[PDB]
Amino acid sequence: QLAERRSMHGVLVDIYGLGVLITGDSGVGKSETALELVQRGHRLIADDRVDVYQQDEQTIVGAAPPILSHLLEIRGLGIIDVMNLFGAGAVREDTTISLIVHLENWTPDKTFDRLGSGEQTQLIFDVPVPKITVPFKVGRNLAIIIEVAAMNFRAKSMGYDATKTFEKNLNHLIEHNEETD
Amino acid sequence: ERRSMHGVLVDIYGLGVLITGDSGVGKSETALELVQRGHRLIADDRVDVYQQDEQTIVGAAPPILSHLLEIRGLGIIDVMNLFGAGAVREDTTISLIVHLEGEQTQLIFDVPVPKITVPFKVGRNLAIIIEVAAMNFRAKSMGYDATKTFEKNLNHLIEHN
Amino acid sequence: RSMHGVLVDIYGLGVLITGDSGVGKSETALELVQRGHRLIADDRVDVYQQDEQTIVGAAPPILSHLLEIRGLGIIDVMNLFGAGAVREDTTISLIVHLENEQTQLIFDVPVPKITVPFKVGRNLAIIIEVAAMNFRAKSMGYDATKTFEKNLNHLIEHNE
Amino acid sequence: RRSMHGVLVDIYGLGVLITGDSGVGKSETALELVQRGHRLIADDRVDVYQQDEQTIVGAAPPILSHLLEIRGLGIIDVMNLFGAGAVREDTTISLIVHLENWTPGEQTQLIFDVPVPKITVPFKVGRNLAIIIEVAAMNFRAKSMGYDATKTFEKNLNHLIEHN
Amino acid sequence: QLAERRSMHGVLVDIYGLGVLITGDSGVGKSETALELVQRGHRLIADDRVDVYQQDEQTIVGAAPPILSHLLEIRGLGIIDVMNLFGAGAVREDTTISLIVHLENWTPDKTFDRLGSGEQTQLIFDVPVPKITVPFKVGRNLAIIIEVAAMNFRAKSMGYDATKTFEKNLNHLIEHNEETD
Amino acid sequence: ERRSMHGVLVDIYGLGVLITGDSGVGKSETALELVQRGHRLIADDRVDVYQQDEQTIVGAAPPILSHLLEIRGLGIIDVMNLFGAGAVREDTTISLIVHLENSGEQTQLIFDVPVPKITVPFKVGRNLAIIIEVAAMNFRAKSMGYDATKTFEKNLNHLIEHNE
Repeated sequence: QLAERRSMHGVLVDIYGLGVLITGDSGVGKSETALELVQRGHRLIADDRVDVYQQDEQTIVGAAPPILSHLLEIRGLGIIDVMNLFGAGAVREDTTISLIVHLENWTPDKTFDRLGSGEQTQLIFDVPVPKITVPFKVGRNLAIIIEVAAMNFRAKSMGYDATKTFEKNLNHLIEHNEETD
Repeated sequence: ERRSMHGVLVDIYGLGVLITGDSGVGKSETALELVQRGHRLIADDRVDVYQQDEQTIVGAAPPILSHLLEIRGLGIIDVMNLFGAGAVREDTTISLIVHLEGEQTQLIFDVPVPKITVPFKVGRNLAIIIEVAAMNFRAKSMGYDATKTFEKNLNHLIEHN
Repeated sequence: RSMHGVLVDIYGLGVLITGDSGVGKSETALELVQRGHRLIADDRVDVYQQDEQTIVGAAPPILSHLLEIRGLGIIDVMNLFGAGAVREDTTISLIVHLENEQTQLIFDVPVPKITVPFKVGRNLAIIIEVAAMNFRAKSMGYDATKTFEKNLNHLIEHNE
Repeated sequence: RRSMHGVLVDIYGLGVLITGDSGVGKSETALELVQRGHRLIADDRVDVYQQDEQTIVGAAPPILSHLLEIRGLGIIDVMNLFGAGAVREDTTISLIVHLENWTPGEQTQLIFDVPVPKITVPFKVGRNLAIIIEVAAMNFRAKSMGYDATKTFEKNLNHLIEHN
Repeated sequence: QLAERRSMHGVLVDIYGLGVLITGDSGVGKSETALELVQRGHRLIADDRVDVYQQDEQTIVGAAPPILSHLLEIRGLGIIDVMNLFGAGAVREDTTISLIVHLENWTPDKTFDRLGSGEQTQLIFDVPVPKITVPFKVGRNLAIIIEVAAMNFRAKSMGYDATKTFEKNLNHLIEHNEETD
Repeated sequence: ERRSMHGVLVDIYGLGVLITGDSGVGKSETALELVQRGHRLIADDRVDVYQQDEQTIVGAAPPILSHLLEIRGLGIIDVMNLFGAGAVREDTTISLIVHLENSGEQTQLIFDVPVPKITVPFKVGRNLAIIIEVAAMNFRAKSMGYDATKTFEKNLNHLIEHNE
């Protein structure tokens, strides 16, 4: 059942069951982050280069190109076999891709999403995949930002919206605020 | 496109596994053991299963009794609520059936889904068993197992000397 | 009164982290919840005296256990991490003022305080955890500073 | 300002008094909780007293401090084995949890006047009490914050029947 | 280093750096316990059979018999390769053996060590190896008993001895209990 | 006969690793990360070492300094006191040197034991705990016949030949 496979530059991981594709300029360290994510119990699908294909009108599947399966490159140290170092519960052949966390250089040209309200999207072979964009700032904990992006995406999809919750009690809060006397 | 099975549907390391078979106050309590260890509950007690590919079952959460389990002594708990979003999931494909108290199959909608029957006795750390069941199924499908390791060993013994 | 900064329960000890701008207090709090600790409140923490010795901090009746992460938006901690991650209140015991001995009166009460310089690629989560652990150690006997110094002092007194 | 029997721990910040039979093995559950990030206050001999009309407090006796005995290993010093995250001098008790060898509506117990919510749990042979007690504690804080789950399931089941 | 090798029936793990040899009977669950232990960050050296050898007069090294290297048997489902399931951080080719934790069926005929006073010992090639005997009671958490045994054993080695601390306050404490009227 | 070296001696997954070459960062801060992640401290700052046989070096803790760390901001902390017995070790053979600098496969003699060494190109951002962890894990894997060049070869042959 083998359809077309385009190719994408990033890191595909599976965080709490969600396929999350990390993209970015180098000098951020997508893959250092990959590794820290596998220390924390998540699954590596592909490093650096990721095969994707369409499967439904609303579903993409990502995988590593067979040749690179299980392989991870640490600019510096060398190349490792993640399965050998971390075992089978650390790697997966594929996942659907629910979310792109695009890693962006913190320049104060333009701005970022401060409510979680934005709904940016990135088209991959017909499917618009939900995307988000976090500032990079040398020694942010990125693993954790990605972990939270993932958790918060599943929450919203399930009807727990934090953004909405806060728009909803903005007035009550302002009312309690001003009462600073 | 619908159906219903008795069991627990967990996502262990990204792999969907269906635990069938009551007793030991198992299942519920075990679904729990699994969540505090970082895995995901899809559905306790009753699971709605349908069919994707010609070899893919998907299991889903009911839109009602959704991510709840019941523990005798404290009642009904809400997993999402107590554990947060990393503990609950909605979907997975079903890759392995782990049936409580060799290697087998069990078809549901003419999909021969891999199955394994664990001979159970009373003390048992079941969480770790299911965990290891899952890892090994993922290891097997990638070319690895005890018997290849054991032959590597026999070979090193016979020869390097 | 009511105060700015992040209130966490780190291994049971209420610590007020009162760091600067940039270097996000909030990601720090996030990592602390991830590590098993509790958010009481981020910004606008409601503190109010109780004993001439002890000091409480609690969460506003509204929009408690919310947090803003740049890029991610508004996140709900109880939601994302479940119930072992939030707590309605705690007696504050130590304030960690991030940077980039000492004290701080709140309702006049003297509250112990510490300052970490922070530096290019420093994990605050861990330093803050350690400050808290060490506080409870100092507070229970066990000095380490004072012990090192005596052991050093007698080390110097030795010679031949 | 009296004294009591049971294990006092701070589980994710909630003071929980563990009371239980003998063979249910309290101290060892104490130890498991310690290993999972929680604090021992006192194992047996907990010094409890009142604070306010509502609030009970439990503290470590000046001397047993963070010692406990494990059958076969003898006397172990919690702070010494696990370090400073594993012990605490005092906590408000919020919930008593009573383990049970015995096996056949909500509960309560009295300290210094105060009614103290009590939960009882049957130890079925081979169950994990660390996990159960953790969950009880988290669930007690969910309830206490408005999220019932029991009341919501019932209310959701109701409108379901009506949906005919 | 090619010295004499005896064979012992048990489970050699490295807990927190210390080699511990777990002995006992069938039904105590030596190897399921092994597995929990490796879930928890420890390292398996040998399941079921352990090669031991003397190395100096206070030191014993244990290893897996090469043919059984990395292998572990779970009566539940067969035999697994622990390196493949758990990665390199989970296995180790050898360790010195500091401590024997012998698992005993709880039968009411023997009293058990209630202080950490006892200083039992088991001889292995002339080396008297320290040893502790814990009761098994199906459903108990052996993983943690063993971990605490390890930790307590290093604590005592280093001068922290909960038993002496207790003795030296036996009286202060007793004074304080009657001080409850 | 004992010598003595500058660095941090840690036990990571049972492998003795010596981190040399203070990236101003604070190897003592990195030793810190490692103990909160489950590994063991033998000695910070200065480490006493000795030979044990050709091909084997041991690494021990001085009887004074002894499981202490200085963290700039809070001062001197006792690792055994704050973290407990699982966080510290009296000695350990040294199998690997990791040199933090602010193909390779290098060596470094200590008493005429060539001791495997690895240098890390370091820029500021680096999670170093994870790098050291990974180094440790990989040295072990390598010692056992696994590489990544072998993995890459396996993959190459799978792709060339279309399955197995």
